[PDB]
Amino acid sequence: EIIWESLSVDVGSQGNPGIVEYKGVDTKTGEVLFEREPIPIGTNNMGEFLAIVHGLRYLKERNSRKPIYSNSQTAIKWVKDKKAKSTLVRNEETALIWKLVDEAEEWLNTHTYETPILKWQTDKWGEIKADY
DNA sequence: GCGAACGCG
DNA sequence: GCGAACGCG
Ligand SMILES: CCOCCOCCOCCO
Repeated sequence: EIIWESLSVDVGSQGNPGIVEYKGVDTKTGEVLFEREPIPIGTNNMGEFLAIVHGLRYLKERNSRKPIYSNSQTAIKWVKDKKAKSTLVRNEETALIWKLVDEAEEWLNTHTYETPILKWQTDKWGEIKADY
């Protein structure tokens, strides 16, 4: 069950696809540790993907040993694969999110990390803390 | 809508 | 064995 000294992340979208953001919070406190400026077009899974990787980079900067919780099978897998498999068309209106996703892929393939990435078990625990 | 997890040849 | 037909915001 829950490791409380941990960071939780979640994505939110106005439309899917649409404007997406994300945040990370302290799983115990609910303290908002970071939040990303709105991105004009993205998907839920892209947003999540950026969120996990932001967290990874947040924690590593700080030499944290805390784990990250995510409720996304997909984003978790993409992170473990160091490869994002989004179906989102690449055009003028999606270049920003795709630049962001590629760079985070790049980061994952050019760096190591200690952080355990753990499934937030929603049926048992409720809404992950980082939900909007 | 996003992406992962039965029937054919 | 291969390809078509859940959890979360
Ligand atoms: C300026 C406060 O430091 C925040 C550290 O987080 C850095 C995250 O880097 C961007 C990851 O995509």
